[PDB]
Amino acid sequence: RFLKVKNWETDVVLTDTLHLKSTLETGCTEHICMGSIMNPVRTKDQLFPLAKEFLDQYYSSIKRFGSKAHMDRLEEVNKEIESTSTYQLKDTELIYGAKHAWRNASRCVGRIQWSKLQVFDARDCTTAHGMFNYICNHVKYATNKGNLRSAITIFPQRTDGKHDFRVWNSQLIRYAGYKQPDGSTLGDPANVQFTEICIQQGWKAPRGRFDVLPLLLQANGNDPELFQIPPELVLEVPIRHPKFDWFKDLGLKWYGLPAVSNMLLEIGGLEFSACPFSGWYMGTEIGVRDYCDNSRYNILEEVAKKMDLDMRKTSSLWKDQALVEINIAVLYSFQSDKVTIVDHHSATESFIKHMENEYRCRGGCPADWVWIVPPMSGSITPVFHQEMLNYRLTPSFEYQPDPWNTHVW
Amino acid sequence: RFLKVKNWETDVVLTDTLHLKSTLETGCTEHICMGSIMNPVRTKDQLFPLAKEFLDQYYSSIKRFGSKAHMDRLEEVNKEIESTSTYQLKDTELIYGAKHAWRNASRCVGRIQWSKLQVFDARDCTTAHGMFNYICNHVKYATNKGNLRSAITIFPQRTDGKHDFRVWNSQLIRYAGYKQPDGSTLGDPANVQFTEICIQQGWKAPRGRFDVLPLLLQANGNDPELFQIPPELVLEVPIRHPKFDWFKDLGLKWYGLPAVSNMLLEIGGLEFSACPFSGWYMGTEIGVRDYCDNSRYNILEEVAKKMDLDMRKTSSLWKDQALVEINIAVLYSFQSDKVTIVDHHSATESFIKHMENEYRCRGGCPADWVWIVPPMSGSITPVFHQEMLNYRLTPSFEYQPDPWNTHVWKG
Ligand code: HEM
Ligand code: HEM
Ligand SMILES: C[C@H](O)[C@@H](O)c1cnc2nc(N)nc(N)c2n1
Ligand SMILES: C[C@H](O)[C@@H](O)c1cnc2nc(N)nc(N)c2n1
Ligand SMILES: NC(=[NH2+])NCCC[C@H](N)C(=O)O
Ligand SMILES: NC(=[NH2+])NCCC[C@H](N)C(=O)O
Ligand SMILES: [Zn+2]
Repeated sequence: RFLKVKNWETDVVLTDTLHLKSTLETGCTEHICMGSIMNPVRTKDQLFPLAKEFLDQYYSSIKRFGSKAHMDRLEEVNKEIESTSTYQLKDTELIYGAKHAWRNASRCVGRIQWSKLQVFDARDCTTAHGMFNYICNHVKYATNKGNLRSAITIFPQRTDGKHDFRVWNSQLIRYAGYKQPDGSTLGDPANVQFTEICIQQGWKAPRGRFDVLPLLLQANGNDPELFQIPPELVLEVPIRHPKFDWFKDLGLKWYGLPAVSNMLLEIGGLEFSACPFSGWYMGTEIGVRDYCDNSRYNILEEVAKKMDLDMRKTSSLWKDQALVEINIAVLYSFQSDKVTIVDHHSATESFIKHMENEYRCRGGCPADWVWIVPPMSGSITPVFHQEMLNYRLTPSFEYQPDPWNTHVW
Repeated sequence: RFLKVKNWETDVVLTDTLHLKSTLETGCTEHICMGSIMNPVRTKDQLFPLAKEFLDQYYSSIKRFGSKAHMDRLEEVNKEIESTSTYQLKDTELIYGAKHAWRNASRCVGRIQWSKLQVFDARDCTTAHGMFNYICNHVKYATNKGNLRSAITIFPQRTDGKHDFRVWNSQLIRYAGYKQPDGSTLGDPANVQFTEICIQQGWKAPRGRFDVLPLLLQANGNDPELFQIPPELVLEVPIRHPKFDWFKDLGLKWYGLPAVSNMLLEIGGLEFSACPFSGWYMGTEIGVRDYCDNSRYNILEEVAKKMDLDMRKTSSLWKDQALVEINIAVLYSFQSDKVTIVDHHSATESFIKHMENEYRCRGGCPADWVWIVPPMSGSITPVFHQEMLNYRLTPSFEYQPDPWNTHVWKG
């Protein structure tokens, strides 16, 4: 019922009570654990409950739980649901809902910043051009000349599943992927399929290695449209090393604004299918994963060669030596160009602090160890030795089907 | 019910059917996952089934399921159970049980070697002195002058829970740790408490930074006794770096035989409380955890100083650069002395093949991602990108409370 988590390095012991309020499922059972599995239209009777659940916590957060205002709202929404078969959140409810969806994101190590989220209410949007205007404004505001500020833009909620707003890109900004005749892959293998759909829709693919993909926007269920993000808005960073000057020769560059855009935001039962959000990078995301994953830009060997490391045997740890240098470079290049970025040590230390804060001020913090521990130097970051309890609270960010496997043209 | 796991790096999908034969719990519910949590006497009544399930799996494996020998053995066991409230395994079943406990250890990345396990039957042992002799033979056989061989020694099973055999050591070979009055710690911080017990039991600690702990053995529920492992049997490796001539001056060295000795081996419902086992090290266990955890030897700083890295700001990744060098040194020192050891790239690569093989020939491979992925360079090793299913099958290795917390002293 009441659980405890121990940090095996500091012997600290936090007591979790927040999970008692858990709602969704975890994908696990007493028989089997799926902790390492990537991913283990509502009716009126379904919505009333969710809505009630949300308002209670909302009014409870503003210290007016069971007030008249509280009861009034709950009554108004219930009426609206019976009549319209859905409802609209007050601006204050939206902001609270969004900030809390981020607060509950058990896979985000950067949640200590949760309360500072800038919310852009784009619920009055009606067309894809409108979406393009809203997104550009978001990118600009968040980039802030390098002094990144977290943000989220919320388009209209779902109604009947046939008038959904969606951003087909998985991130507002990403590099294109083209399968070459060589059999190899040019650019970013992760977006090969998305790139094909752009071309298949008209994009004039430049066929380069780091071509900023075009936004593909779907408004009110209509077919998606293309737009090219004002280049002057896409801040980028050329990657160099603070010692190896041959580094710049790999011709590597990465964008400064990470902005996940394919997720679904759920607040009080309502579903916001187009809700791009952004913060700033933790070095390892680019350095370790985007650059070295075998299925991404896989630049380990090349960097290994340039370093003249004995790549004859795995035990020389040449892959490890190289991995470290690529990550020093990334962090280096960003800090030099003066763009916000955080290293895995600093970030994890912050998350540990945030966890303790959460356990005392809220009674817990759902965390997914598998995703919290960085992809490099795991055990030398504090979160590795930190036991975690993973559970699903709402408001939340959910995964959702890539629209192309769903859109009825 | 069939379950599927994908590898996000090779898109290869596998199907798990083996989880259907899972029995024990996982600590998890549909409302909460505890996959990152360290750790979430039997009666005739409950023993009959456990014995039957075991004999069935055993007889199926030798391809004699349903045979007369299978049926007689099953009748033999039951008569014995209700006759004596327990039963004795045959040598072959014991060997099979041990090998499968290893095969089912979801936290072990070295399982590709499960079938080559050397099983030593010490079920005829009656005293602590007897246990010590058995333990010396295991260390000697397993070490094999540097060419390590996996092995396990199995002492008498639990009967009434008052006559238990236990190896109070957590590993047969491990360095002492001593709390200094100024708060610091000399030696290995992980063994401070056990070291204190050994001293209290009469051990004359030389108080150095790498003193091999004495064995503290409990036979048939009696009070534990001390034994010094013959020094000529404890193989050690001086730690030096292939290019940093100053590394050797750090005074570091490590033992070559990793032999966990505090677990419990469950086979056919029977409980073996003393079952030390050993294989060989994966570099990271020593170079990442034993040397760099802040709660172990914590040498990152010193190594860092000598290399003169920018230790002013973590964003220089100085910790990360030192970690790599230390692990390179560990792998290099063992290889030079010709002491079996395996780097994490090779072990995880090997474990991924074993796992695929296991799905194909067994219908699954229970695995704990949290423990399989190495403590450094996680995503550049194949297991990181591999979805896994964690569930517990028997035979199995279980945690058991430290004996000093439960032993009823005799004086
Ligand atoms: C400002 C600093 C931020 C940092 C350092 C941070 C860091 C991260 C990291 C390292 C992960 C895993 C990333 C991956 O491996 O793909 C993550 C996941 C996530 N973050 Fe954040 N984040 C930031 C801002 C945000 C914001 C503004 C939100 C939401 C409004 C958010 C919501 C989430 C969610 C839902 C996930 C999981 C996404 C998935 O499943 O792929 N993060 N974040
Ligand atoms: C062949 C050499 C071996 C290698 C390279 C290997 C590797 C490993 C590693 C790296 C771990 C995690 C270690 C830790 O963090 O403490 C592990 C866990 C484990 N191994 Fe092995 N192993 C070997 C042999 C064995 C043998 C012979 C057995 C069984 C008889 C075995 C049973 C286990 C079990 C039960 C665990 C989990 C222990 C726990 O929960 O603390 N391993 N092994
Ligand atoms: C989901 C799979 O186990 C594996 O692909 C995996 C594990 N942990 C992860 N953690 C983080 N932070 N990101 C990704 N992409 C991860 N991917
Ligand atoms: C049990 C805690 O989550 C943490 O201390 C933790 C995580 N992963 C591990 N993995 C391995 N291989 N060994 C140990 N000791 C580990 N310890
Ligand atoms: N720090 C963040 N907000 N990250 C969002 C996901 C970005 C993704 N992991 C990448 O490397 O591009
Ligand atoms: N590879 C093995 N069999 N390891 C057994 C556990 C050893 C433990 N990780 C140590 O560093 O001492
Ligand atoms: Zn679980």
